[PDB]
Parts: sequence; C-alpha cells; structure tokens
Amino acid sequence: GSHMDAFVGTWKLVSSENFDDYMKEVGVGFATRKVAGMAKPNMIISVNGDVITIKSESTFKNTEISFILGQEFDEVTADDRKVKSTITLDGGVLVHVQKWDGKSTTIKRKREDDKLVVECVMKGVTSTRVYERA
Ligand SMILES: O=C(O)c1ccccc1C(=O)[C@H]1c2ccccc2S[C@@H]1c1csc2ccccc12
Repeated sequence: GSHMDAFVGTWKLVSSENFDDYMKEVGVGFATRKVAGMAKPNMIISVNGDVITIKSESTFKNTEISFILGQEFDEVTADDRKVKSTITLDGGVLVHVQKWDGKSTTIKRKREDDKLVVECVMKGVTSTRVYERA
C-alpha cells in the first residue's frame, strides 16, 4: 500500500468556482471555454507500481495521463496545449506543474473529508473544483 492510494478511485465533479476565469488566464478561447465549462468530468485515478494514471472522461473530451512522481513528461491538455508536466506528492498533496510558451500553471489535488479538492492556479487566478466518489 501507499499514501497515494487516498486518491485512487472514481470521482465525479460536484462543484466548480472560477473555472472560466482560470481558463481565460490560461489562454483558452471562447468556444472551448464554453463547451469545457459545461463538462462534468469523471476522474479515474489508479496506481500500478510506480506509475500513476489519471483519466478524465466527459462529453467534451476524454484524456489520460500516466506518469511517475518527479519525472517530467510531455502532455497534450484538453484545450490542446503542448506542455511539459511534472507531478510530485508533497505533504500529501499531488502537485502538477505545466510549463509551455514561457508560462506556468499549477494544479493541486488534496483529500478533504470525503472530497477530492482540485485547485488550479494561473498567475493570480484560482479555480476550485470539488469531486466526490462516484
Ligand atoms: O476538470 C478538472 O478538474 C481539471 C483540472 C485540472 C486539469 C484538467 C482538468 C480536466 O479534467 C479537464 C478535462 C479533461 C477531460 C475532459 C474534460 C475536462 S474539463 C478540464 C479542462 C477542459 S479545457 C481545460 C483547460 C485547462 C484546465 C482544465 C481544462
């Protein structure tokens, strides 16, 4: 077993705050913001050995990333950015940094009670997305 197994499972989005504003800051265009903003993704997190997989499934897009903590990888985001991603587990928080075009955004995922809370930050703008078990 591992600490990381607190995140494993199938999660459904229950609330969102400031996600349109976050996407604006990231540089997502109007039409993508509208359709992505309507998405209610389910997030499936699994671990096999050292490899963590996070899959997000919705009517907008289905995406999947697999990675080893601390080891950079190339990722194509749901909004079609080509980014360099590094994911670490710091003090029980999964911290995902994406770098592209001289820009950076950080996505933190934390357990809080029966929720999985996702905080996305792009410069000064934070979006909070709350998931519960499916
Ligand atoms: O939805 C989240 O909770 C989330 C948080 C951080 C990173 C990715 C996500 C996602 O799940 C992303 C995703 C992936 C597949 C299907 C639908 C969605 S909505 C969201 C997303 C759409 S454009 C964009 C542009 C920037 C960031 C997210 C996003």
